[PDB]
Amino acid sequence: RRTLWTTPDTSPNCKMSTEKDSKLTLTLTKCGSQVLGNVSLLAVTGEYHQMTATTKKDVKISLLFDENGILLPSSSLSKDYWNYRSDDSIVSQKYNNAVPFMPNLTAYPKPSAQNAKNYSRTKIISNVYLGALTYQPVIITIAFNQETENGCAYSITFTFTWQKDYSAQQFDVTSFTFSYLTQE
Amino acid sequence: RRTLWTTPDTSPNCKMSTEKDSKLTLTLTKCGSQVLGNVSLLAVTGEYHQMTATTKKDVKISLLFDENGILLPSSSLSKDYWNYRSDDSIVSQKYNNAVPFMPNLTAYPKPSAQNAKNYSRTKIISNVYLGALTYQPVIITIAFNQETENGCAYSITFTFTWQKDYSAQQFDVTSFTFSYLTQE
Amino acid sequence: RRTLWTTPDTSPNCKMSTEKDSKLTLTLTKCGSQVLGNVSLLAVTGEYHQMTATTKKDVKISLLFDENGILLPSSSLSKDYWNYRSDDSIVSQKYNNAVPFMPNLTAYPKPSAQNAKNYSRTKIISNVYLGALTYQPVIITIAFNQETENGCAYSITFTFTWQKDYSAQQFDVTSFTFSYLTQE
Repeated sequence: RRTLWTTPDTSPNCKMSTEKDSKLTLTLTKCGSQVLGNVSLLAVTGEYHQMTATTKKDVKISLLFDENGILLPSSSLSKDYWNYRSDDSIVSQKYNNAVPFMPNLTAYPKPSAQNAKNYSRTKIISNVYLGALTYQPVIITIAFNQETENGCAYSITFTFTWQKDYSAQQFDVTSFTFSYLTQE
Repeated sequence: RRTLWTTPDTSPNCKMSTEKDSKLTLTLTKCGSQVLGNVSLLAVTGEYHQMTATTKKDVKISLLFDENGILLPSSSLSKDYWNYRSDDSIVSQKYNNAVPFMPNLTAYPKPSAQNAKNYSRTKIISNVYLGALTYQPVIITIAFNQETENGCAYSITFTFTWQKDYSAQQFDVTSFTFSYLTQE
Repeated sequence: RRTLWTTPDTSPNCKMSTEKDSKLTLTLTKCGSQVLGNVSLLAVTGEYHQMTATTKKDVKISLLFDENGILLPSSSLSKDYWNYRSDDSIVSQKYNNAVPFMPNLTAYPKPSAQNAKNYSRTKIISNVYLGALTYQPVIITIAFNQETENGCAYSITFTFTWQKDYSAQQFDVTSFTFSYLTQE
């Protein structure tokens, strides 16, 4: 099967600040040697649901995977509705190999003191927009295989960083399309 | 068939200001659970072909679809050369089901007073560039299923919004790649 | 076969300033009527490896192709490891037709004094980020079929243009995803 996703509902599945305070909408569609990805993030409860002037303007969502491409429980995203697509839900409560969706380790090597600088190609940096308002940019940084947390074999992280005061708003961002080279 | 498009010629097919004043170049390629889209817009005649200081710096192009995924005549885009790909033209003068190209209604629900705020994930916001000049950004906003005009079941709209004075130029923008989750 | 690439290693394959001073990481994945592309560029030696205040802040990488979609030797990119994917390397030392990966000549016509202005849709313009640092934007311009150098039938060029002083840094940029309409 060719799509791994969170499902497209709004049921919380993620930790921005506290457990299951947010919905990460993530779809990874296998296109041969690349995955076509689509992501967005919504705070449902907790600090990011009604930001203050002191809420930290830098949020990292970590997906850590094992040797089989299966999500580790220490990830920010819950394993419960992260699986292969079946209709607008997921195939079952199971541990299905997903190595063909994992980021290529040659393109995106793990950090190593071998070389101090990792290659910039391990990241994608762009802007998305808070509240879908054109004057409210948020930087999205997607990083591949840059985590070493908990013995992970692969990782995809999504960081959202900004400078403007978005106090008294709900964190919610426009959708972002991306791709990356896959392992096989 | 896996691509719906306008064809890649420059024959006017769209209304920015007046009927058939512009060429919308749009290609939607089905990649499983996502469409890979590519869009751009050129004013051939009318106000946007030679903008003035008062030309409105906000243009919305609406594609409205019925229950079968077929374009409604009240759309900004003409039905005549919007169809499935056949060579660098289209398969025929016909009404072909296209539900698998439509934006997913769970990911991108229609507006409803049920909840005041629609989800920001229903939009993509980025920049394209007028005249392909790097100092001339134009905001592109792509919105999925946010129209209710004329009983539509689905919609894709492309809005172009800017602040700089582009008077005495022809509206024409760089190409923009995007994706979205599909209905089945 | 459905992917043409440089391979994902870091072995220099490109000229920014001098021959084989850089690694262009480029993957072109055929998705029907579009290619899904992914690019980045790293200076390994030469001026761009340790920029000065006078290093030119505009770098054009040219891929020129013949009638068969095969890379011309006068391109910036070396032919040696540019080929169809086989594992994380390439299929062989050969000249394999690649017309289905070439940019569509109707969408992206060659320049002609027929019409002074080429269509802006022949370019993609966006930002990538030097060193994967969010405060270091670099403009990427991707252009399709705009070269006439050396009798080429098709071309893809990647230009990187910036204004900030990045002296004493190594040129290296985040990855950029794009698509374009193909020839058949």
